[PDB]
Amino acid sequence: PQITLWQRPIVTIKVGGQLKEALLDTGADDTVLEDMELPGRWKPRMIGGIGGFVKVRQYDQIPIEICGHKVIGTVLVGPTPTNIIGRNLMTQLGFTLNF
Amino acid sequence: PQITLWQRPIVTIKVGGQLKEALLDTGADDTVLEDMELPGRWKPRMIGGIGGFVKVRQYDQIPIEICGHKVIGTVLVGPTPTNIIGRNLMTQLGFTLNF
Ligand SMILES: CC(C)CN(C[C@@H](O)[C@H](Cc1ccccc1)NC(=O)O[C@H]1CO[C@H]2OCC[C@H]21)S(=O)(=O)c1ccc(N)cc1
Repeated sequence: PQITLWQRPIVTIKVGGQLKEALLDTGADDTVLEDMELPGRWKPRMIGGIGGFVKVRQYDQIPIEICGHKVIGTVLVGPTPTNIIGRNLMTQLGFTLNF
Repeated sequence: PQITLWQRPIVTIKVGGQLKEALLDTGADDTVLEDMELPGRWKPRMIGGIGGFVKVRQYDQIPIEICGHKVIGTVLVGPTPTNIIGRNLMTQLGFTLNF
């Protein structure tokens, strides 16, 4: 499908048995979700956003359902203005930018 | 053209007489560039993201060349860690996300 950008490109995700909304974010290398419970162990990760650097929780190999597709990969959990699906998972979906 | 997301989608822009590299950012509502001077009036603004908020100056109706194409719109200028082309300008090039 094709998604224009007059409004935020928000999609429904299913992660950790929870239905949420998230921003398709080509400016994000990594996927960052607001605080939630995920299984398994996490490791520390520091990410640099527009406001500076933040400690987040890195969970690896996490199943997420996005746009009718299952992806599996690294999900960072931490204080973010909004859930963001970064390039690590958008590539799993085969997203490209087109003009 | 079609731009991959395996790497950050960076493109060359021309703005304020100056050539720069910028991140195509579907996750960014507005275009924000690293501190520079732009002609005309501006209004102070705060934008929030991963690390918190940054204070920027908002210039309206600023001409920018992106991917060889001339567009106009709002440009926020401030202490962002990188130049970001937001949705407000990407729409004007008919940019879409496709999968
Ligand atoms: C958090 C989003 C809702 C908004 N951010 C846009 C987003 O694309 C930023 C854009 C961005 C890009 C680089 C540096 C700072 C901000 N990326 C980002 O925070 O990514 C972090 C998560 O993965 C990592 O990969 C890149 C940085 C890390 S934002 O930069 O804060 C932002 C907010 C408002 C406007 N107008 C413009 C930009």
